[PDB]
Amino acid sequence: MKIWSKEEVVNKLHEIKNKGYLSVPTDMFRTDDGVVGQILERQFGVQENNITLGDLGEFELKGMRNRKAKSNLTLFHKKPVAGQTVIQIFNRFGYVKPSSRNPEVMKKKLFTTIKGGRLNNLGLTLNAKHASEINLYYQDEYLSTWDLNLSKIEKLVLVFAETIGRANSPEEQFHFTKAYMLTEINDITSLINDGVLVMDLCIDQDLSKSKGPHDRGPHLRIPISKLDKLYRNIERLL
DNA sequence: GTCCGGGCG
DNA sequence: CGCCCGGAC
Repeated sequence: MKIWSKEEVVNKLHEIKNKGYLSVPTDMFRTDDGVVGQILERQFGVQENNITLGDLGEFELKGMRNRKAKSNLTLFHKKPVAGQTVIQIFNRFGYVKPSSRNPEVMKKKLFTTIKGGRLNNLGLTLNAKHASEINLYYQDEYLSTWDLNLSKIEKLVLVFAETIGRANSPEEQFHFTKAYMLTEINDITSLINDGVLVMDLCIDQDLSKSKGPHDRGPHLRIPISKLDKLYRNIERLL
């Protein structure tokens, strides 16, 4: 592994921006929301991976399309350490509904965002005692517990991309024009309980096939506009 | 299974 | 917010 210095990342970010609109290699394309991150990684010599640690060693690289109304930032994924498994949660709380990409394909899905401080429409809520104990409830019924390690996200290099082309098309292109370094992470307990940091469940299954469901891992997520509640130091790198 | 990379109206 | 995907090993 290469552990990057800040100077080397800043130099690399400038190089990337200066290239302008980058394409999706034919070998990489797979109708994938995450291609923005795949491209940003490849520009940094980071190959596709499922390693837990920050992919630049001292930093973790995150790429996002510069949408006017942005999706939340996915920080990392983590299964519960205790209680109901995610598939058990899917079995119970999942629902049968056509694929949103191909309406001729029926899925069972659980795509839900769970927050502390309130119940969502499925009745699900979080209560954090500490970062090491975040509890999932259905109403007053305990379900599962997460113990989250945030070492991968201690230092983020967040990079925003302007786009041309239709979203998730082969012809989509990305110009990385802005980047921030976020460091000095706060404790997440309050952030869970105040509804700032959220957990997404993202599980689905093609019910015409005899595959099991695809659990993409419970996502810890944060809106970009609340990153200042998670990190006390934000630096404009690009 | 358990992580990685990210979306929409 | 309710709701949503593509991968790796």
